[PDB]
Amino acid sequence: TATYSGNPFVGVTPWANAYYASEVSSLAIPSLTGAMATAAAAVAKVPSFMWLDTLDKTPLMEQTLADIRTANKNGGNYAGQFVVYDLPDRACAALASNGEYSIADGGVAKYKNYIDTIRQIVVEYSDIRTLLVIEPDSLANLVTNLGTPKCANAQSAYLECINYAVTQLNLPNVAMYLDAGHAGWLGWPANQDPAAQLFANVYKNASSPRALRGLATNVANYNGWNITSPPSYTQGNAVYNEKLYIHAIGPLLANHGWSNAFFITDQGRSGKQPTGQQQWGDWCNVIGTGFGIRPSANTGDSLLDSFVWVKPGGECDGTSDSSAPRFDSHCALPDALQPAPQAGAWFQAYFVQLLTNANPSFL
Ligand SMILES: *[C@@H]1O[C@H](CO)[C@@H](O)[C@H](O)[C@H]1NC(C)=O
Ligand SMILES: *[C@@H]1O[C@H](CO)[C@@H](O)[C@H](O)[C@H]1NC(C)=O
Ligand SMILES: *[C@H]1O[C@H](CO)[C@@H](O)[C@H](O)[C@@H]1O
Ligand SMILES: *[C@H]1O[C@H](CO)[C@@H](O)[C@H](O)[C@@H]1O
Ligand SMILES: *[C@H]1O[C@H](CO)[C@@H](O)[C@H](O)[C@@H]1O
Ligand SMILES: *[C@H]1O[C@H](CO)[C@@H](O)[C@H](O)[C@@H]1O
Ligand SMILES: *[C@H]1O[C@H](CO)[C@@H](O)[C@H](O)[C@@H]1O
Ligand SMILES: *[C@H]1O[C@H](CO)[C@@H](O)[C@H](O)[C@@H]1O
Ligand SMILES: *[C@H]1O[C@H](CO)[C@@H](O)[C@H](O)[C@@H]1O
Ligand SMILES: [Co+2]
Repeated sequence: TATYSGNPFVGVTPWANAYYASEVSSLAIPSLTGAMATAAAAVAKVPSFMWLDTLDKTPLMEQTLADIRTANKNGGNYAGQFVVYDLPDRACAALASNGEYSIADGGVAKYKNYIDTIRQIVVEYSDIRTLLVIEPDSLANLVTNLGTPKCANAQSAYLECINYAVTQLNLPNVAMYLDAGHAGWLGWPANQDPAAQLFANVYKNASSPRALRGLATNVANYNGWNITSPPSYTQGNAVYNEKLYIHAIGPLLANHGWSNAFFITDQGRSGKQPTGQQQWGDWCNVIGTGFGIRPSANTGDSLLDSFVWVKPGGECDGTSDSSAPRFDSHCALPDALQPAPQAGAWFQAYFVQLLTNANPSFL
């Protein structure tokens, strides 16, 4: 029912989910006062993506869609936003078990079962335009980290699972964006063609799904969308911002069989530039960051359908507790804010950092 032509971000308004709002209102605001407290309330109204990082999270997707249907009945013209993120052997670059499913233990079949639940929900809510980011930090690893055994070994499963997801969720009311890393990852000249080739193959191998509108970039990262001066940590890379990245890989996708591919770029933590990153590859709770460009389709650039907030600012990227099961050394680096909770959990000091260094400002 909620069909569309062209940019799926035009004609609708991204829904600011209750999940994130609860975090800010119940875990953050009670700790703030005056200006900060009032500004914080505003942050909760900015639409961000809901991550379906576990099967147990799927019922939350239906609830969100239920809320949206109710709102749309009242003049609402809202669209849901979700991230498909539960591949077996997820985040293959990290040694420890990151997700609930593993290839060795029927992971691929379990992934398909996971996708089946999501399809049924989307079919039931075909009246709601659904914008999805497909598996962040998966395909990019296949381009650069095959040197890591866990990734090399996961290649086959990743491609089969992603194909299932893209074909099963190829519905009239859906717009999918395949995660494509970011400028400091696949933006480097040397990685551009191999990346473009892989993405185009995924598209074609899925029979050029109508719903697969393009690629998502900078998900959970901090690059600027259009900064004018190269940060020191970008040394050597001419593609030092997301705009440069999408303009470099876009034509290449076409050369490899994928025309009319558009993009969406995360700017949820890109507001302060340069960042406090001492190394471009440092991705955990980076210090010196702020909320960035607000979600909007008025990008002024043909290739970008919209600025978006995929990674919800305030939700931790990983714990700094060295004895924690999924501890990652990247979260204990000097350019990473500490002490930090487990991935996904609320990290108050980080939320305050983002709010404080926000541009546009909330204060
Ligand atoms: C194409 O789809 C099949 C699913 O049958 C998958 O196993 C394969 O890895 C995919 N190939 C590419 C290049 O995506
Ligand atoms: C970057 O994009 C933002 C949002 O569209 C805009 O406000 C800003 O002027 C742009 N910066 C440059 C240098 O074009
Ligand atoms: C999908 O189809 C509907 C009509 O069923 C249109 O109104 C919409 O613009 C899109 O083409
Ligand atoms: C989605 O909702 C917003 C808020 O009402 C509108 O401004 C927009 O035009 C669209 O209907
Ligand atoms: C609203 O929802 C958030 C996210 O689960 C919780 O952290 C909060 O306690 C409240 O239940
Ligand atoms: C959480 O709830 C508070 C209190 O209503 C709001 O101010 C905030 O915007 C968010 O919805
Ligand atoms: C955050 O969560 C609390 C419960 O812990 C609610 O009372 C509040 O309204 C918000 O949802
Ligand atoms: C909000 O932040 C304060 C500290 O600023 C905490 O004491 C509180 O428990 C909540 O995390
Ligand atoms: C921010 O401003 C609001 C009113 O706009 C106050 O209610 C709040 O206490 C804080 O000062
Ligand atoms: Co139901």
